[PDB]
Amino acid sequence: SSQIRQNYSTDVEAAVNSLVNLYLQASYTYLSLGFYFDRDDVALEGVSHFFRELAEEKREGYERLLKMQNQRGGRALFQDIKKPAEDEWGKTPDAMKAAMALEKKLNQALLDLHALGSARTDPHLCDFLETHFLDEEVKLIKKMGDHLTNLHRLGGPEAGLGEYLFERLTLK
Amino acid sequence: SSQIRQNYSTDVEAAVNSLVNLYLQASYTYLSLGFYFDRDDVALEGVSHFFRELAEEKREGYERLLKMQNQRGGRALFQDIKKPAEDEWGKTPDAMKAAMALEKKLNQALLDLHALGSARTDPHLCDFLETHFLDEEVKLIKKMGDHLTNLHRLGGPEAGLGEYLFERLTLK
Amino acid sequence: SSQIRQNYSTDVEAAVNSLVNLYLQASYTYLSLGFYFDRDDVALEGVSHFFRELAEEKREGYERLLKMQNQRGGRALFQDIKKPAEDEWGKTPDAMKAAMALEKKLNQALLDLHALGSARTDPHLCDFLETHFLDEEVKLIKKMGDHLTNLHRLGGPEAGLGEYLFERLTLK
Amino acid sequence: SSQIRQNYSTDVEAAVNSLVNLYLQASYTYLSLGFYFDRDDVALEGVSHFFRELAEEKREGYERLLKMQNQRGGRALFQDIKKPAEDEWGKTPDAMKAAMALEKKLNQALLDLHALGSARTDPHLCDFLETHFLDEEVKLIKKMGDHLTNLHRLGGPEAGLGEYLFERLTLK
Repeated sequence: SSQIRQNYSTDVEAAVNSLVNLYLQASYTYLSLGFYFDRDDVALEGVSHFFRELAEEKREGYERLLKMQNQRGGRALFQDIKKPAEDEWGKTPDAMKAAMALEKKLNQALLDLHALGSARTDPHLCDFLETHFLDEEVKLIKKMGDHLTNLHRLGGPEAGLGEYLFERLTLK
Repeated sequence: SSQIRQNYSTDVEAAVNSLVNLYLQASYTYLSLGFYFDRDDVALEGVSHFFRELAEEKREGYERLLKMQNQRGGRALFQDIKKPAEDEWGKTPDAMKAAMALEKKLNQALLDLHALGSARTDPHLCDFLETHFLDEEVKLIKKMGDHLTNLHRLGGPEAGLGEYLFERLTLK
Repeated sequence: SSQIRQNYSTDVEAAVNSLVNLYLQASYTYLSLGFYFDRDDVALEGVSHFFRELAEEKREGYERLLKMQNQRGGRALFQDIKKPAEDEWGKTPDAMKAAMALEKKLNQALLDLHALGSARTDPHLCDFLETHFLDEEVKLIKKMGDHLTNLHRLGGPEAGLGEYLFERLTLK
Repeated sequence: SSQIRQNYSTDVEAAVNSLVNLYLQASYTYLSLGFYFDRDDVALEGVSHFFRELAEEKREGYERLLKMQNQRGGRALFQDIKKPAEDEWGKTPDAMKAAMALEKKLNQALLDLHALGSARTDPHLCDFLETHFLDEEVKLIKKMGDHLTNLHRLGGPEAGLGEYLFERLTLK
């Protein structure tokens, strides 16, 4: 089919399309989180801005995945981007838990894709995910673990005060 | 009658004078809030500065309305600027509620004036309110909703602590 | 209900959620187009870049609609972003024609939302769409009509030499 | 024997020498292409420049491989650089096909060497090829596929007009 396609299996192409849809779902979930934390009755500009940046980073994710899909002579196959798991994300700890669960799911899908690249003997896929993704998600899951631990120390009956101090002093 | 006055009804002129008096009452209410929060027994330089800026923004409001009133060949019919509703504004949440109620009243008077401009077929009034006022009030009522939500999560038995964290970390 | 929400009907909120989903589908369709024109067997860097710009401008669109949805005390409700209607976009005229059809649909949904804002007497919605969207679409549908007229003018016994010169000299 | 040599098999050393000879043949083929497209009866200075830059990039390639061969305590063994496959490269599509086939052969030799490095458990070889070669060849085979697709759209009876417009507007 493609003239440039070399050592790029149908499984890796399909798993890259599946991962693109997953980064689109994640970017859309971080869009939903990012605008939920900007609701007037949620009002956490730093938590909004944090997920607005994660929506951008997951977009740089699907865009660089699609750039690689094209560089490998794969076809970008676009499935429906399913709606985010919640329309109301609860408090900042609950949303940061959902964000971590999502990012650990993306990191799982990357690790599954890297395992598939290793099984299909695709060095360029392995390099590309190692270069742009596996360290990005590990740094970001660490960052959200730092956030979750701070949000947990800021828990208790004082959680409203703690949620505010988290947003004002950790989130820019 | 005025030589420049075109398509500018007596109702729109009178409702612009009524709205000018409302923005004057609003600046005067934000003057009262701004200096109430600078009282030694209230002592919130950031809440004071917030309402001091709103007194200025409502003053640009009545000044823009008076600029437009004169640009349309209307007459600026001034009236008593009635005293602000409270002599003492209570706590920062209570004051921010009175402020958001005042901006929702001003936004109602803009929306009523825009409905009157639509009924009297006055495009320039509609443009002027849309350009200079309706977005300013919607942004500001959003900003006050954000403040009220933060002041609400900062409520409970720690309310004195939360009230001053709100001031230093939001209003700076 | 929201504390800040004033003069913002459930119909306008729902039509803004519908238009957000439509601007999301539009950005995702421009993602499909943008990465389709970067396929090795399509290879039109300026047509890919043109639809990457439209994906970015439709992303500014749904993000700005969501910022407004929040500023009005509306709740952003997120639906599935339906798959982008094609994975194979034909030649540049076929794609530019699908893009202009999408943008005339998206401008229709804006004009319908503005008609709904006019019917619900919502000046701030009218202002917001007029300021940020109705001129965005008219400039962009004009630009795509200009592109389609040039692509049709460049239609011929090859089509592909004209299509290359379109990408090289208009989209550059 | 080398004092620094660690975890660097005789197969990987010999396959790095074989790959150096392929990058030397590739530079020599891009020298032949580069000077053929500057030939007076060919006269495509942008196509000549494109193959000169590829002769340089494949030289940066064998020089990196030789620097790495030395860093690993391997011995650079130099074989004859076989003559490049044609004296006459034909039209720009024919030459770009010979180039894209040559980069697919060079990328195959990288992938074979990476498979050998993985089989010999050589992480530094894998890192080195991933860092400096596998992405360079994938980007370059993509770039040549983009060139070929433009050169095919610029094909048909128009032929020489398309060959000129390719060189003038893609290879500026």
